[PDB]
Amino acid sequence: PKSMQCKVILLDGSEYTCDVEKRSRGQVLFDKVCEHLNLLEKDYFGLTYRDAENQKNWLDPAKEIKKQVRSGAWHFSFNVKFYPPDPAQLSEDITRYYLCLQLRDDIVSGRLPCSFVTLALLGSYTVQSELGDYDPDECGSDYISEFRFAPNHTKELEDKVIELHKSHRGMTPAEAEMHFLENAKKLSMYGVDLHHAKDSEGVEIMLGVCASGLLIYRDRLRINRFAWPKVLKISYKRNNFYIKIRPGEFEQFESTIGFKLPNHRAAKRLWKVCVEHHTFFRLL
Ligand SMILES: C[C@H](O)CNCc1c(Cl)cccc1Cl
Ligand SMILES: C[C@H](O)CNCc1c(Cl)cccc1Cl
Repeated sequence: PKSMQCKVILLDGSEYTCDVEKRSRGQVLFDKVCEHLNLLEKDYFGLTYRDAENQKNWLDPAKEIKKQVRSGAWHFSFNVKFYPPDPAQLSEDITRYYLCLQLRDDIVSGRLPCSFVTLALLGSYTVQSELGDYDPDECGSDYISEFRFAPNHTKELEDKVIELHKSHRGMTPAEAEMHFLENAKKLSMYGVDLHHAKDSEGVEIMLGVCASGLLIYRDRLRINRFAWPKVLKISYKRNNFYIKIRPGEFEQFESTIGFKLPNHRAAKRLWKVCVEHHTFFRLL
C-alpha cells in the first residue's frame, strides 16, 4: 500500500510529518494532525495548501488529497477555518490556545489590523500565559521580548506590553488566553477572510467572509453587509461570483448581486468559502 509523506506547518511554527495512503481523503491527514495536537473541537480548523497560482486553498476533507494538491508538494498549514464569534463558549482551553496562536499570526502578518493599545494588551496576555507573573530581573528599561506582537515593533510597544504585563499578576494561562480572545474577538477584521474583487461597474472592492455574513468594503465610507440568513444561493460563472438575496418584506422579487474576481479559480474559491461559512454559522 503506497504512502505519501505529508508535512504540516503547525500554528507554533513547528513542522509535523506523517505518511498517508496516496488515495487518502483530506480527513485522514486532518485526523492525524488533530490527534498530534490533542484537539477535540476540530470543527473550527482545517488544513490549507498553496496551489499552482500560489493562492491559499482549504483542503476539502471529503475529497482525495492528490486531486486537490495535483502537481504540487504535499505541504500544508494547520489553520483556523471558522473563527468562533464567542470563544468563551468553546468547551476546551486547548481549543482557545490554538485560536490564540492563529490570531497571533493574523496580527503579526497584518491580516488583523489592531490599535497600538490593543496590540500591547494582546501581547501582555500572551506573555502572562506563557511566562507567568512579571519579573523585573529579566527586563531592564531596554527590554525587547522574543515574542512577536505586531507587524512593526517599536520600543514604545514593548514598554506598553511590560506595563500591562505587570497588571496581570496571579493570572493563569487559560484565564490570560480567554482575556486575549475577549479583546481579539471585538476587532473589526476578526475572522474576516478578504478577497479582492470589482463590483458590477468595475470599481475595486474587497469581499470579506465571516460569521456575520458577506461584507463589501469600498473604502472608509459605505461598508455594506449581507447576513448569511438573507443569502439563499451563492454561485459562480467564469470570473464572476453571484449572491441571491431573499426578497425584502412586500418585495415581489429576489435580487442577485454579481462581482468580478481576479480569475475563475478565485471566483470558485470565494464561492466555496461562502457556502462553507453559510452552512457552519447556520448550524453553530
Ligand atoms: C519552511 C517549512 O517549515 C518547511 N517547508 C515545507 C513547507 C513549505 Cl516549503 C511550504 C508550506 C508548508 C510546508 Cl510544510
Ligand atoms: C496589488 C495591491 O494589493 C493593491 N490592491 C489591488 C486591488 C485591491 Cl486592493 C482590491 C481590489 C482589486 C485590486 Cl486590483
